[PDB]
Amino acid sequence: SPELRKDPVTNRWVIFSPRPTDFKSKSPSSCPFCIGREQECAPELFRVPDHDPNWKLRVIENLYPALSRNLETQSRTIVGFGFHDVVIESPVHSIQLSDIDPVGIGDILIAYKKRINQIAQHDSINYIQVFKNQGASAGASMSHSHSQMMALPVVPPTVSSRLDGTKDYFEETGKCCLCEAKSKHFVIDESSHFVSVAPFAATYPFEIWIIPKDHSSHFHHLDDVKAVDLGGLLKLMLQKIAKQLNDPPYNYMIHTSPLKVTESQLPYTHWFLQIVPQLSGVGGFEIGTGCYINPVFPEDVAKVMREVSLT
Amino acid sequence: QSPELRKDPVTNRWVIFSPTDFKSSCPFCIGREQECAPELFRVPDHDPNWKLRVIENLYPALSRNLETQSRTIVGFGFHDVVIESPVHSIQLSDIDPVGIGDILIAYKKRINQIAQHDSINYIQVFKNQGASAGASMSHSHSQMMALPVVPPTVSSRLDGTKDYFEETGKCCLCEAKSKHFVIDESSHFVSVAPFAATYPFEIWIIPKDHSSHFHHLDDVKAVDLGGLLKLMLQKIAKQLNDPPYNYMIHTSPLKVTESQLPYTHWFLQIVPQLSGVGGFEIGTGCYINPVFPEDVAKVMREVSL
Ligand SMILES: *P(=O)(O)OC[C@H]1O[C@@H](n2cnc3c(N)ncnc32)[C@H](O)[C@@H]1O
Ligand SMILES: *P(=O)(O)OC[C@H]1O[C@@H](n2cnc3c(N)ncnc32)[C@H](O)[C@@H]1O
Ligand SMILES: [Zn+2]
Ligand SMILES: [Zn+2]
Ligand SMILES: [Zn+2]
Ligand SMILES: [Zn+2]
Repeated sequence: SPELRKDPVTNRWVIFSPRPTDFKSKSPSSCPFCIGREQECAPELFRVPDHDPNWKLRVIENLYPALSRNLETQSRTIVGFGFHDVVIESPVHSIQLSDIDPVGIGDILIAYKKRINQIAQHDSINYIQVFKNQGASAGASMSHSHSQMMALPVVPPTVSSRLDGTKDYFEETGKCCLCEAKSKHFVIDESSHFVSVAPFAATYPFEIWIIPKDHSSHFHHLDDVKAVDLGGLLKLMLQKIAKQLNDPPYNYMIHTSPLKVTESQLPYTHWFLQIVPQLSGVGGFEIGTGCYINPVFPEDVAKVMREVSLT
Repeated sequence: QSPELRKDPVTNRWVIFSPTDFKSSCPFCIGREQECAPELFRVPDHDPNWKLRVIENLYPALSRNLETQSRTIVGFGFHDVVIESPVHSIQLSDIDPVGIGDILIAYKKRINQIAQHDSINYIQVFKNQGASAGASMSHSHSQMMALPVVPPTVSSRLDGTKDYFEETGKCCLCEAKSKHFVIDESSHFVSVAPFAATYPFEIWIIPKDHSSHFHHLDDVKAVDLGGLLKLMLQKIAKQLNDPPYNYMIHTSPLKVTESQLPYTHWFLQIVPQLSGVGGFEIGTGCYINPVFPEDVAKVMREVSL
């Protein structure tokens, strides 16, 4: 039977309206991002290893940026100042992120952190969205493995909503709701520093959140040990998704603190990584209301995903 | 042109603008009624020769059987289907303004039935046309979903329009002619490309009178709206090569307070389906719109039918 559920992190109701194990995907050899072709890319910010011609990753400016870094002094309407960068995740054209080894994924995570720390030097930036698209229908335009970073001059709606809901919950219980993840959501897998779950009031079917076990407000406070540990758990979730759902397109999104987060917000602000496989679309109900309809309960997603074997 | 962020009290969120070239028998058929979930009413009333029918959805997202039961709440609600034509190949926009009016008056009838239930707080009337816009059936139809809660866009709209009214003493949709980019105008309605439109070629149809509730619509305004809706849908079809689309009626919460009425003003939103989203939108709840509403209005004002 259908149910509405709410969670402080989304701060909204979702409708659950249902077999879970019957859910499946319904979806060049070179390119400018390939090693050797660097002059065909927008300006480089840095690579790993540093200035090594034999690079493992590169962070570059987006050639078609959504926001303009040249509008900084200019700052109903505000100017479209921001940063839009691309993280090229492999020198090799055909390797997908989930095929990269945990240490290599750790290096990407650490590169997000290095770049965030660079952007955080600009007072005009209020939030940085790190995200990945895999698959045309999940918004990828390039087949080569990569992810993107968009730095914004405003705190966007999800972040505002999250701050509001987590604050209300903290005032109500004295607790950070993500510190309570193992009792509040449905655990899937656990690594040394992170736990993956099917979110109690998940927006999307087979949505998974990977959540630091320690209270951590900022993604970019990640260290190298946590990075490789997170890399391994991210890899695992992506490979279980790819097996269970027949390699669907997907997106992942890092949800982190605003750059000007206040001391008072710290106790209930806890970063996490959201993975959303693309399984279904929306129509007029969701557009009209901002309420989603999820056909699979998280109880059931967790059961399924815990039983996934990769051998 | 140069990117820009824009906000509107109605959405109460920033959108990033970052830029004429933009482009895209069954069980509901007259003679197949026993094959549907229970009929609620039809038009003409009890006429075997129906022009529209309002039925229960066969696969409802919320359960009408959970009313007595009501971080979790029971999935009580009403999920209904409005069948807009007895004829299988007719699209909504092909219907004459009066017939579209009838459909709008039927939405009104059904809202007033639903509003008799204290457990309902908001009713979303919406249409999907085309598989990729969420349609599962090609016969012309729209839907209504009655909810036990006020959903996020409605809460956001109430907040944003409240803020604006507190700062200006004005209802922002009452000023639509000076705030938004006018496309067409009827006797009681105006259609605009919204200043801070979420989606490329989004169009709002706004009542010119300050009207808080859709369902206070009368017969004259229904036919007037019908003709303007038809005009926008036909212009969209022609300019954008008949894309799939959605429309959504934005209206007041059923338990709206007196103090909310001065800045609460219903409207109808039309979204041609032209593009999709990626991790930026999912992560932030901020959209990126490739066409300024200035350019949309200019293109749309020139469409010849
Ligand atoms: P994914 O498909 O999520 O995003 C790809 C982004 O890469 C940008 N882009 C395309 N081509 C180039 C070059 N040559 N250099 C730098 N950036 C590039 C697109 O604008 C996408 O946003
Ligand atoms: P559109 O494609 O937006 O939505 C169609 C809705 O109609 C419901 N439905 C399908 N078939 C039937 C019957 N035989 N009776 C009543 N309702 C029906 C689908 O569940 C869609 O919600
Ligand atoms: Zn390549
Ligand atoms: Zn915490
Ligand atoms: Zn039919
Ligand atoms: Zn008004």
